[PDB]
Amino acid sequence: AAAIGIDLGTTYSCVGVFQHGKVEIIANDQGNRTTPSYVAFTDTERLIGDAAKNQVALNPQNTVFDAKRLIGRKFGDPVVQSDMKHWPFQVINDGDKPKVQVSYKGETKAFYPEEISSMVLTKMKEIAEAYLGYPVTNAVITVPAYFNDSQRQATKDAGVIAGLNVLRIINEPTAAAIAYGLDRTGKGERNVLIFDLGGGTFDVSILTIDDGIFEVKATAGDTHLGGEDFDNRLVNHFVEEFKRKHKKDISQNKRAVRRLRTACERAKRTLSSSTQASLEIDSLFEGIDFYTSITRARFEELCSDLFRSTLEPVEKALRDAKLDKAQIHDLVLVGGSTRIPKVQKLLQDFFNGRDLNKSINPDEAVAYGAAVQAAILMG
Ligand SMILES: Nc1ncnc2c1ncn2[C@@H]1O[C@H](COP(=O)(O)OP(=O)(O)O)[C@@H](O)[C@H]1O
Ligand SMILES: [Mg+2]
Ligand code: NA
Ligand code: NA
Ligand code: NA
Repeated sequence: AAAIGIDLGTTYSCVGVFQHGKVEIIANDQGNRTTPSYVAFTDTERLIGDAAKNQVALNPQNTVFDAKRLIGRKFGDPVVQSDMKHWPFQVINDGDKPKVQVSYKGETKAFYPEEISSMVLTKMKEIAEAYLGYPVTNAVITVPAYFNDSQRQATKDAGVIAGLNVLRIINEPTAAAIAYGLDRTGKGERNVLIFDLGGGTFDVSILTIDDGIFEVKATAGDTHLGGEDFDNRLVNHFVEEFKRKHKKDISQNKRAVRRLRTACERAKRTLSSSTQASLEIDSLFEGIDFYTSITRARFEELCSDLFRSTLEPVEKALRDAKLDKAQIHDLVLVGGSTRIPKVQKLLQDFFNGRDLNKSINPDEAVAYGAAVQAAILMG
């Protein structure tokens, strides 16, 4: 009866299980290997993952996400107060602690972030239970290296609320290191850089691994830099193309903007594999179709600054670790936004044409490690 590895992500989560000497990442019911960290509440049902993200445009007050920015923090924490302005769902104080308040089945109900995160974790558990054919009771769960003790504690609580014994809370970069087998080089000291660009957050972590033992030498990043911000540049481009091509400002209508956001996301992903993408939105604003397109290089210009800003934290982590570019043994790409060729290319130029570790899908890499370490901990 195997234990599972879970990446409980800001924007996407992923579950894996080690079976027969190899890691298996479990696709969700729509066949996706990651699941958005979205919970939605309606008059009749509670929805998690893809089904929850797919109705966001029609249910903004009761469709919850970004729980991981609240988890284990105080309500009066300035990070939470600032984040609250950007969400359409309500956050309330409940003696010092934030809760998310929504309508659900014709009533007002309020939930701690770890309750929200436990619903996400429950989805990940169920998907693994149908894949294996038995109940799952054990898991490793990942968290970012910067998480304080309370953020860890609340995430581990999220696990126990989902009916899991959490075997260990481990750092995301460590799990990605373990993915790539970097704890199983023996008597020998190796320097690893984890470059983690996801949906909401960019984290750079430098690790030193000695006899398979892990030391964190530096972390740096930007908790508000990720895939969504690139989506948002695409939105603003297409908003303005709409104001030229049909003479109307859609920026005020939340539904339009949020459906456009979704189409931009899909178009972004297509641009990692093709040099151009089409955007086809039936009845975007006041009956009017929006059909258009954009090149990769045009996308790259729109994001120029954001992509180039991923380098300042790499440099910073290297100074804080007191190493140079050259003394990194392994460069590991993690996070779904590292699929973007310009991001990969900038990093390569900066590390003097070094070949990059991407054999493991970067959006799965954390869960990959998590699953290996889960199985190790079961014995
Ligand atoms: N092929 C792709 N090209 C560009 N971005 C991608 C691709 N696939 C996924 N992404 C982006 O990666 C982000 C998801 O990152 P992921 O690492 O899976 O979750 P998290 O960052 O929350 O841990 C989203 O912004 C998503 O749009
Ligand atoms: Mg991640
Ligand atoms: Na993730
Ligand atoms: Na990230
Ligand atoms: Na992220």
